[PDB]
Amino acid sequence: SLIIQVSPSMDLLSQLEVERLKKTASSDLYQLYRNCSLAVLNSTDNSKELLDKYKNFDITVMRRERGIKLELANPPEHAFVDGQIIKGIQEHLFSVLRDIVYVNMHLNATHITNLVFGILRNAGALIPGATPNLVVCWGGHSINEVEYQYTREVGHELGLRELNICTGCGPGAMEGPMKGAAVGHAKQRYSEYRYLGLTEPSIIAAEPPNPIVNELVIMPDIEKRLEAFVRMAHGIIIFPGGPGTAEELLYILGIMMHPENADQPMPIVLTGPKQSEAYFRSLDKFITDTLGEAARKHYSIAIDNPAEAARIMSNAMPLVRQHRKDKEDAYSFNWSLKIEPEFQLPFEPNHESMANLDLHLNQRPEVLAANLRRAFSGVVAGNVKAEGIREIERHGPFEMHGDPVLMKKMDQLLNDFVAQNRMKLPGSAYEPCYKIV
Amino acid sequence: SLIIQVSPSMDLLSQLEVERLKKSDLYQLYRNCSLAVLNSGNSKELLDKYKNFDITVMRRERGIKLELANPPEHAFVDGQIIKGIQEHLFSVLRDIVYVNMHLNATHITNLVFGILRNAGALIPGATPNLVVCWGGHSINEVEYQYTREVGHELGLRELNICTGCGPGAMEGPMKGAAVGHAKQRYSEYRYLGLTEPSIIAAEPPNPIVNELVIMPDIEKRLEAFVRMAHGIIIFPGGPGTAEELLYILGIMMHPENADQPMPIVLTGPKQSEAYFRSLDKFITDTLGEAARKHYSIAIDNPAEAARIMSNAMPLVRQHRKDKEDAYSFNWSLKIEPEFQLPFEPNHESMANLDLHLNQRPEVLAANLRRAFSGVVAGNVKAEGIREIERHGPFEMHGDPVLMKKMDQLLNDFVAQNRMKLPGGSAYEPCYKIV
Amino acid sequence: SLIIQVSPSMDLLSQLEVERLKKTSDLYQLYRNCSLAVLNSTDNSKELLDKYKNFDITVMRRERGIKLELANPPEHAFVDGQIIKGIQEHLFSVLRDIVYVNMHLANATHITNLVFGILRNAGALIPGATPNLVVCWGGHSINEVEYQYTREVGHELGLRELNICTGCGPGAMEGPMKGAAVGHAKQRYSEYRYLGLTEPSIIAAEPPNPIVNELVIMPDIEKRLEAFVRMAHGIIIFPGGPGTAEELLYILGIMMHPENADQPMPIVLTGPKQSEAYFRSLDKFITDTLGEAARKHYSIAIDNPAEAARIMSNAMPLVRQHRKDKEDAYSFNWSLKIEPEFQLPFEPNHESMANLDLHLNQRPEVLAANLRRAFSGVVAGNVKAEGIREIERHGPFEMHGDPVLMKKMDQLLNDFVAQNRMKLPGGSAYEPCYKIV
Amino acid sequence: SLIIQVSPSMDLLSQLEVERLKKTSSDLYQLYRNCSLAVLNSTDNSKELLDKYKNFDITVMRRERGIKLELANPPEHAFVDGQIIKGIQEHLFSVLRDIVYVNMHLNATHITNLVFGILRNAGALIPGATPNLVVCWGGHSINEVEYQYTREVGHELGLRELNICTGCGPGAMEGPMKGAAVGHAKQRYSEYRYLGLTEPSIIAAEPPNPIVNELVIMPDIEKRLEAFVRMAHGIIIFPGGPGTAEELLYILGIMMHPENADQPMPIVLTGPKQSEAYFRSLDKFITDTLGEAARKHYSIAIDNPAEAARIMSNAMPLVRQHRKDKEDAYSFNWSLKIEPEFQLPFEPNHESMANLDLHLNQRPEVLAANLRRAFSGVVAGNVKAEGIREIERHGPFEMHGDPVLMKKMDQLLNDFVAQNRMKLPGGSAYEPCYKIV
Repeated sequence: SLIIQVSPSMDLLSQLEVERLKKTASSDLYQLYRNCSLAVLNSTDNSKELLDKYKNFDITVMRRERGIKLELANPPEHAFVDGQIIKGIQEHLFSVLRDIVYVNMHLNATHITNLVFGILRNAGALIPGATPNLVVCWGGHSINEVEYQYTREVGHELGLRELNICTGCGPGAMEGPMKGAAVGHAKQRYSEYRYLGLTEPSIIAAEPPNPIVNELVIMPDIEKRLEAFVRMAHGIIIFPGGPGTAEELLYILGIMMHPENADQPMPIVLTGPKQSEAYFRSLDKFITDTLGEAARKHYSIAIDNPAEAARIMSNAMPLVRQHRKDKEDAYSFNWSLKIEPEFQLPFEPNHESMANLDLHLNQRPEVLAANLRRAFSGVVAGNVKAEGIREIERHGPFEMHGDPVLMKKMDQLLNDFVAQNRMKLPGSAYEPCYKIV
Repeated sequence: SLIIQVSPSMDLLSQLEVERLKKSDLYQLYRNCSLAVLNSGNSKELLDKYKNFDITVMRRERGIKLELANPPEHAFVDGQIIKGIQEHLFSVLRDIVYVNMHLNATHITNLVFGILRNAGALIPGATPNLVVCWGGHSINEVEYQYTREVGHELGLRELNICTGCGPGAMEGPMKGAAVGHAKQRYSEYRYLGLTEPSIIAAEPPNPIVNELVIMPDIEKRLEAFVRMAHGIIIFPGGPGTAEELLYILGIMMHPENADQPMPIVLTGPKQSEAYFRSLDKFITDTLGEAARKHYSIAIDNPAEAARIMSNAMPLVRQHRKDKEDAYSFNWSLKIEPEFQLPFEPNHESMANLDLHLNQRPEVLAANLRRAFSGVVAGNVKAEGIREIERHGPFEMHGDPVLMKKMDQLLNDFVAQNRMKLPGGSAYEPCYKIV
Repeated sequence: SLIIQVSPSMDLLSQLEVERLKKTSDLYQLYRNCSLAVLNSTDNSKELLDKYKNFDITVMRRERGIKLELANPPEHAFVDGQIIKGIQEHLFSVLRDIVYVNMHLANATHITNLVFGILRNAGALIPGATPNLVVCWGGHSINEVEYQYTREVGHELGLRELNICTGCGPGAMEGPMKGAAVGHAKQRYSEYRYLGLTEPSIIAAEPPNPIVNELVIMPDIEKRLEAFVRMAHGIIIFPGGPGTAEELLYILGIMMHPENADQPMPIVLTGPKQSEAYFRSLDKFITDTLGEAARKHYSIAIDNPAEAARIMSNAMPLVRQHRKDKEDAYSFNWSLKIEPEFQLPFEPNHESMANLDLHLNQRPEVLAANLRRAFSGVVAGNVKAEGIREIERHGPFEMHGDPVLMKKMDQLLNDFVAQNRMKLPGGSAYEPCYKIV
Repeated sequence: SLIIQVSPSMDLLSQLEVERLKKTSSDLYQLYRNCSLAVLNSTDNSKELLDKYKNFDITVMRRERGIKLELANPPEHAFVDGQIIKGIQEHLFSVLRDIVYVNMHLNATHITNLVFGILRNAGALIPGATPNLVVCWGGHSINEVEYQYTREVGHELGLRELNICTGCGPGAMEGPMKGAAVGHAKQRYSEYRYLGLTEPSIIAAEPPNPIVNELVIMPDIEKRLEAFVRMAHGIIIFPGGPGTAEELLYILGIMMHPENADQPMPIVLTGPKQSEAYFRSLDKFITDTLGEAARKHYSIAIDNPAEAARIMSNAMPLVRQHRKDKEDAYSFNWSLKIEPEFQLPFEPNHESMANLDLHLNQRPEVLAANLRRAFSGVVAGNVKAEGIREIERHGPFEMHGDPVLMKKMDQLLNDFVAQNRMKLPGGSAYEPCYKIV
């Protein structure tokens, strides 16, 4: 077979740290690490049937004289420019290894936040000396040219303002802002730029990191990745997207409506091009019809104005600075943010647990947000997660019930995603993994 | 007034160096060059727009401070001058000072060398990786997207970019390369922009240019290009790009340059095939079939253009050592004084151009170069535009076979919108072919 | 109190890592004492502490990480009212290492991996660095001729682009580094590393000079010993007292093990002309007790600084290739065999010093291991607070064994007393913490 | 010949810049060769140092990465284990850089502007840097106690983040930089600057130590002197011979200009305890010749290295405010008034020494400027090759004047002789190059 060697950015490892990543009987670790490493070599589509395409891929970790070398059997050939692996992709492979190893060397509420902290610290993601300048960007993996161009323009304007970018991984509004920021930073001579990509193992093949990401972090699960986003964020920019972006929006809004979070200054701007006005009218209406009028104080909307969204982020930075100091908190990690256990407790989407969601309009707005967060994660899981497609493939779409006022508003929004092509990367038509009862 | 202080890269200057820049001809050139870099975003009626602008060089405790009176407001993001634009201001000041503190063939080349070395543009220990990118300032979106794609592909191969200044193909590649370099983790990227005082207002440097150099004239800029180049990529363009093409092919056809390995790739999107078929034909119709060994054409393949440059870099390395030459400056390349002698285009000197097909191909190249620079001057240079206001178009004559071909090519530039950036009135020719 | 604030290399810390270091806490007292030792960079007792009873240190987790509030710090840590920047760095190194050890008390394999873990966490193990680390060993209490000699050897190491790993304190612990500061400056070696390894029970007796740019605090004497020999690419030993003899018997015992026969690392004993009779007596000590087979592991180089350094320098490619052959790291010698008689933590007290097997019918490695322990007791009785307390209320440590081994040891200990190697010379004469039966 | 190649910090050069230092332009090569030889020779203080290395030559080669130098039979003490000390390598390119600049750029304003231009080309004038440069003057030939003192002051300057500008050579020219290497390392001052200024006629007598990281070759003595005082933010003067007296008389003659009365730069004369009588005598010589008015411009500090360094350090904010007040550079003191008598190059032969006006009925600034030239001639007659050649065939330089002055100068020179300051002790005994009438 074809064998490539990869040389190292990264620490020495012990035999203890590394023996767990041998192909072995009655452990799942190697295949987790292999799949994550495979995904990184594949920056095509959004299904996890790419594991069927590269079934003869394998990876070996070697402890040698200058640290770790990796040997790749049959890697995807589009990792390669002129027979050599793009240096960014090389670095992602070591980020994979670093984070898988950390987490497995380190197997309630304080415990979870502390683990999220530890992972991020081990990754080098929390820079002690840094002034607040980190903007989390959220938006669709499946987006048209006009929306993509708009994300690039916003990225550009953040770049000019010496701001850094944290996103998820994948195509669309996950790579657009970094590409624009590449230009904006170079205009502004900002050499210390950071493009942070946060992923987890069940999502990573579906949405592989761009090699422009210069700090990849693999979180253990979706909820810990979401906690990482909101604890590192200094501002939040939200683009148009499908159910993944909705999940992320409802996560932060459930958090922000807590009374303890009322002096948390973190700006959220929903932003899009002129043609996303109808998307944003519909989305704003959904939020206020479900979570109440109270939610609207936590965000603002900017249509057709990249510089404004980025100006808002930029202007808010001294606010974030002052507030961290008032709380005796760190700049780089928001300890003082109150996240309730209903946002922290891992949700494994199957038919049973999708049914058992209390999606009724007589809850606390926070707990309802926590529930719809879970709802939208199940939609994601049924679409893109290899385990989650299997449960649809044997037992049909996930069954979902509640207040019919909410249920019909949810179904309209979900169908909007289908109609605007937000569910899937386009190339046959989408069939729901969901069923609203 | 609106008064901005800019602090500094920039060396200390003496009183002797500074005194000459006090607000006769030297202040104006310096002011106008500095106005140009503040106005990033193709005529020189941009002087009228900011008539109340002034600049003061102050010698202070840590070096040079600059005071701007009424600078253009699009240099500013949120009340602060873009840092790249600040660096351009000091690059302007560096180069005006150097040229004025110093000022045949060996004299001219050593001046060109000295300017570049003073600018820090000649990095002694660097391996060959510099691609010169030529192309139109006035190009469509498909052509523009193509330039940024090639730039991307050059970034991924760890190659650097030298270009002229301005919009269009002058900014595209750099912007693609920003992404490509970032993916490739290439932190030591170099985006060289070369300009001269007579064109800088019409074609201002993008703030993404991180090495701006100002040459004293067009001919010394063209020499700077070809002595620094390790390869050349040429996109579709107008008369300025044609000038540069004919400059290089003229040079490359000299027998003493037969061992010069420098690759030249003419490249463009699918839709540019007719452009290149027509341009390639013009080239072999004028210079001969002997011209074709000095370039190739790569249509609709950005990776191929960049692979050709990348593959050539060890060959450039070996050739420079074979000649006992520098990596960063090609001293060994032969430039005859017909390519070096500064051409001042006016009504008189345009009509006195010798443009006949009964000529040595290198002399015809050097003469066609002057013709196309003439067109450029009448379109973009303030003194050129003023001369067409006063006297009408530059007249050109010669072999009527050559005259028909030139006219067709010029007419192609007009019809493909290559003469003039959109949004004014229609282009009217600054040339008339007799 | 005189509050001096020390501003923040040093990572963000959680509250959980930090809370045990409040004044109530045996951990705080340890942290305080290490921090004060570091602030007190001209005697070798730990009634050093009793000069500074009103000293305390508060850790504050703030916006850019840890700040330190010092209450009444030693005033020779200051130059014109500002704390020396090297001492500031040492304060954070202390914090880092005490935190790391305390967060990791969860068995030969456990010892080595902890030592690996501490060093890697400290930044002491550089991936990608080729072998250039010389461990320098010698007495803390030496004369000017001996001192200038270590400084000359230091200069010769520096010219050859070699780095220095040593213990902390005065005398031969600072000499080499001061010499190498000149040597490295001539050679333009800006990436110089001067490593100082210590542990909490000895740090107050032998405080790190500010010139040490990589201070590491190991949890005990034995783990410092392992760190020395796992990191060393060469070893230079100057004349010294019981501490230097302990270290010498540590390494000779390791290197005589038959599994360690291929290990290429040089050991050079070296001193000025006047130290010939010191080495004549110590070479005789070693060969009478351990064997003629001990002698093949070290050489002796009197009065040639450039030759000691040259032996180190010429050994580097040999050490380089050997590590490659073993698929071993350059920076950490995993393959070296350290048997558990060199790892087992020895708490010197009256009972344990009595139980030592010093009989000349042993395996020569195990005799080396017991002589190691014997010499650590002498050190502990002299300069360590808890060993001083044992000596105060029970009298001197009592050792027995083969009567002409014991007469050779009594002679060698008496040489140390005569040469003022036991203790930096105070008003009263040295009284032995040891009696040989 | 043994050919050693030196690879290229330093620019590309043209054929035109290089052609002139081909061996045949004929004068220029021999000057360039001698400067490069001196640099490789970092033993004694004659200029029969060129007679030992008659087969040495140097060839400049324009190559692919800039300049390569081919050394034919270089001195072996430029080498450590068969490789040239990188400090010395950098020194060869400094020589080349400066020889080229001066000879490509061939009254009062033009001399200052060339001094400036040389310094700026060398990289010696740093934009953005605040005042921290201490000029150190002192003997080339000094005992161990005076040497150790200079190292201690150097250390104390180092601890205060001050940089050092000095002459080249042994003695008080190397002492401070070696102490500072340690003091800068304690304070983590990695951006340390050790400037050594020299000129072609003195370089072989007094070669740079490889510890000097910024070597500048000036075209003559007077231009070196101007470079010192224009860059200085403070001045320390140790005991020394005629060359240090020369520099003392330079600075004191400058500082007694009424236009210089506001210049805040401190001058501290400093020495070990045993040099008290030396300073007693020199203080008397200065106040007798120049007046009580000379004494307000310096102080004497005996046996306190820290106080000498403290005076320098505390004066920096005063120097800073003053350069702001005169709208002058931090790095280069344009505003300092230097009269042409201090600028005008003196060439010591027998006629110019005899034509010196040396009469105690003078303007103190005129008398200082003349005594400057007198001492320069003693230095030239001692160490300069063309100076020694004048006395080898016409006998000692003759000086005459006010017989009170002439006996004071006689006594001071005889003190230099008695204290071994004229010549490094261990050749033949010193025979005076001067006769006082």
